[PDB]
Amino acid sequence: SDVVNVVFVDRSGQRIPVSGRVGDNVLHLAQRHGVDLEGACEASLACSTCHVYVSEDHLDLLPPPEEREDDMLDMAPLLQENSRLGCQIVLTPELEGAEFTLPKITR
Ligand code: FES
Repeated sequence: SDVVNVVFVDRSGQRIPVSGRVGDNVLHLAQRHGVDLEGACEASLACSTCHVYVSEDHLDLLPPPEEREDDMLDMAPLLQENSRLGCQIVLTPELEGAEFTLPKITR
């Protein structure tokens, strides 16, 4: 299959299951499904508005962050060990069941 199921957890705590596809950008997918994850810099590693928390079980299956991602995340409110920039995440079968939680506050 090319299907990759994920769940967005919105800022109110509502879980929003989404049937994505391999190769989908997590930011763009969220926006297609009415999830208020905004990407101020249009996926150019120059903001942190796309900040999400990734389920711990899937965090180590993602590409290691670029130094610019670390720089942007360091500026983000409510940073966690499992924080990533959503625009840097592309769906693969390894992210089946991954949960992307929107932080309460954005920069
Ligand atoms: S949209 Fe700006 S870094 Fe992700």
